[PDB]
Amino acid sequence: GFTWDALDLGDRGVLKELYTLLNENYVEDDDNMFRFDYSPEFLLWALRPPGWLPQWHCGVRVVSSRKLVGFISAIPANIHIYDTEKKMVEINFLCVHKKLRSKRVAPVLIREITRRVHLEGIFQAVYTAGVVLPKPVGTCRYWHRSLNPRKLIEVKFSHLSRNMTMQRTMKLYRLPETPKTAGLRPMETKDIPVVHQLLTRYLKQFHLTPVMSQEEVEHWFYPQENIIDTFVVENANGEVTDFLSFYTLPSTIMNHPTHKSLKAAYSFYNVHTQTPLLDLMSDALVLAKMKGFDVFNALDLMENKTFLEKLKFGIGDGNLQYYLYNWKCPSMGAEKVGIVLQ
Repeated sequence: GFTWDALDLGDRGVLKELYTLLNENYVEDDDNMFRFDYSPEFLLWALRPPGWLPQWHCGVRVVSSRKLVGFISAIPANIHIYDTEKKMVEINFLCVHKKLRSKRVAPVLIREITRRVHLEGIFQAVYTAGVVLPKPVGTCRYWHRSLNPRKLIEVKFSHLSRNMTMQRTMKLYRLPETPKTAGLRPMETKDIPVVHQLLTRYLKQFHLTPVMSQEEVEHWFYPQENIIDTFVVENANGEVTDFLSFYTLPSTIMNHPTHKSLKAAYSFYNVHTQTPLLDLMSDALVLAKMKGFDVFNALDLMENKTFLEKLKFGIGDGNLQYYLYNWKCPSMGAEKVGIVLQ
């Protein structure tokens, strides 16, 4: 029969077949043809934060042996909803093999990690999903800004309006070869606590935010070449600053001429002191582009809805929604959502 359990993370041989799963499984595509291709390392950046536990990377193999067919993460967090900071967890990566003809899988594959967590007291859960669910807390929507238009037009991810030449479109979505912000410089190792304290007071204005430690803001922020970026803005002789961050997350491709995948550039967080971030967000586009990216995808967060539309952002394939498992409380607009849980 089946009432299985497992584990997965760290080891090369394992981890690989693991992303193999999500590679051609964890989909959220539509008419077109493409799902989130997951990087070997990236996973570790997300699946291994400070305080993670082995029994939360559940696995599932076919009655046989050499057959992984299911997964689900659950990285430890410390949400902030009501007038309180409830230590909760962020559940993610819930997949099920493709050809699997069993609907009595996830319904157990789900309640399993629920028990596994309810053992450390973390009875509260946090996550988002490319689907609908009864009691939602939020409902954001993705945007863009082609850093390689002729490509999207070439494939089928994006297209030119009515009579828009495959040339003017470019001119429009053009970009300078050098930032228009003086001080923009990659975050050093010693810039960690400066990104912790600077982000804890800032983020400290949203109804739902991920409180982090000097080590956490040290994990989802310190630069890594093919995972996540973060350029701080040091001042003159001092240190005072603001900064931007965008975790790479390329999506697999499909039927195309001879084009490569799709180097994605989703946005993580962005904290400008007082100075308007309408440029802190633009530079990002100049970075993601100068770094060889095809698009900068930014969701909602208060101050996002601002610079968004007043900048080359529009198309919205769909919309991501936020939820809370065992907590009851009122809802808010995108302007209040802080947690950028992938």
